[PDB]
Amino acid sequence: GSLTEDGLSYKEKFVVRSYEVGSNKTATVETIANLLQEVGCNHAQSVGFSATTTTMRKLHLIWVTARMHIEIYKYPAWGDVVEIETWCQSEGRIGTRRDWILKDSVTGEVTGRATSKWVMMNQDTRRLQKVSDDVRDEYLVFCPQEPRLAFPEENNRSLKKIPKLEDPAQYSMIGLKPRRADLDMNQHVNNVTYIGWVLESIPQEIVDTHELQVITLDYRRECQQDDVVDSLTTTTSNDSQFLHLLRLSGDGQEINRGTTLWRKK
Amino acid sequence: GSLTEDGLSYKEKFVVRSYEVGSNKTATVETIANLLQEVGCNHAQSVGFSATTTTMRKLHLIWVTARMHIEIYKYPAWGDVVEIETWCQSEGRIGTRRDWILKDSVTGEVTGRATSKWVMMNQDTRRLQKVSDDVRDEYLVFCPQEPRLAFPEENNRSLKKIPKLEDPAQYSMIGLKPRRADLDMNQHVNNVTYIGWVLESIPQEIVDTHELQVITLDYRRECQQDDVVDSLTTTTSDSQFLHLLRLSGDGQEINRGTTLWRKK
Ligand SMILES: CC(=O)NCCc1ccc(S(N)(=O)=O)cc1
Ligand SMILES: CC(=O)NCCc1ccc(S(N)(=O)=O)cc1
Repeated sequence: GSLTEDGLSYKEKFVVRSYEVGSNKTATVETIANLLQEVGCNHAQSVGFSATTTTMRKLHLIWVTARMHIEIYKYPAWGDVVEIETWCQSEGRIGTRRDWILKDSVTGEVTGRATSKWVMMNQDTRRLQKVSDDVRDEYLVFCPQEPRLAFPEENNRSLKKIPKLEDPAQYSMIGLKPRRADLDMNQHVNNVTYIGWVLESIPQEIVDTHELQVITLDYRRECQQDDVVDSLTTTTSNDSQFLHLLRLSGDGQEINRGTTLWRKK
Repeated sequence: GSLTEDGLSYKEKFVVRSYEVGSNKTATVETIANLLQEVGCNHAQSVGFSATTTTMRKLHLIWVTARMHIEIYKYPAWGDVVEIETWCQSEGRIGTRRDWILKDSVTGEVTGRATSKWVMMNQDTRRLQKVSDDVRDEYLVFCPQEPRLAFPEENNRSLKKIPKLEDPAQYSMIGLKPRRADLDMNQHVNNVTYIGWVLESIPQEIVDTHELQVITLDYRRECQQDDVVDSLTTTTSDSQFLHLLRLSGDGQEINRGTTLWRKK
């Protein structure tokens, strides 16, 4: 992988592995989400990090995911090479955004795109806060100054408000729990695990006859290593749409909400 | 990746990814096991299975894993490049073996080794059988003819008999179930999932103070997509453990194994 000429974005190529693909012999959406995290991490390393700015480490502040939106037009097949470009942007005092574009390395065509919103949190108290003047200054040195959006359209799916699923859910998968492979190097549940858990409550018949086109996830609370989760889904709709809710198995505390759009094969 | 000069083994390099490492910022044993499957698959593709031989497809025969043994001396760190070499061998009518050697790409030093035993099964009836002359002849064309072993030592850990854990287990993790990410492209539970489930019943304190050096797994029955599993572990001792995976309801054995851990 490498930073581009202007030093304001990063590109990396990945060969899709045998264990990374589903029944259609193309990369799962969780494989795509893991590749997005990996190219994001390689970009942060290339621009000097170990993207928590200098003032953030002094103030015990970290970035946490508020929303993730992914749209895939074609999933890369096993053995294919996919090129992913990523960049960051400051969104004033609200937070930051990381965007990605996925292309078929052979044709150069866009096969997918993604965007994520991140908010600042105190690592100790877990209290959210606005981005201060000093943090914005440090973050702006490796971002494009003019807006550069993976989803530019002035009425796009990535900015839609998601409602809370009301009981009873049409479908459910109960008693989901993370194992060590679902944790990251800091022993937190990896964000991609929540995508997998959301998808567990979609009927196998939809998965067999449809391809996932869009997924939007709204992160509300972090699942602990010893937590147990229920995944709920209700159909809202040649396209099928669903509303999703992840909540703790016991008290029902919301952890995530989202929506998915599927197109008939 | 590429076949070697003689066309009898295959090598591939992998850069360890951020999501592939554990709390020590080195690759987990499940990441290593997935890389072993991937280099094995690239080798099979390079030798013409673009490794079920021509006569196996006509007879509805497939290879299934009987045992997996992995020994790691050093886990590669996040961002490091690891080179893995793999090859296969016919073991008469018993079955076949796939072996692997892992090296640090910068130093050329051996950092790990693995070996796996495979037996022939009818895909429809699920009945096991001996390999047969025609299948051995077809398999021998891409294998070394003289023995080449990742574990040559005459009484090494990869060939030890594993006993059945007796109740009560010292530790347990119950109600484990596979999700779609644990399945392979044919909707079967990926073999690496069983390594993860075995490790779930090891106390977090051992994981925090020790590094896993050796794991041996004996595969007895396949876990279905809708099955639920219990993972049991008892200390037999470095720390050593005996493991058992069984179905949560009736207690049908699915796997048994052992692990050896070295103090950090
Ligand atoms: C007060 C408050 O909301 N704090 C943020 C806690 C917090 C919520 C969600 C996540 S995530 N992206 O892992 O789902 C992390 C931390
Ligand atoms: C009669 C008999 O044992 N048939 C083999 C069944 C069989 C057992 C185990 C596995 S594995 N490698 O997925 O754990 C697959 C198939």
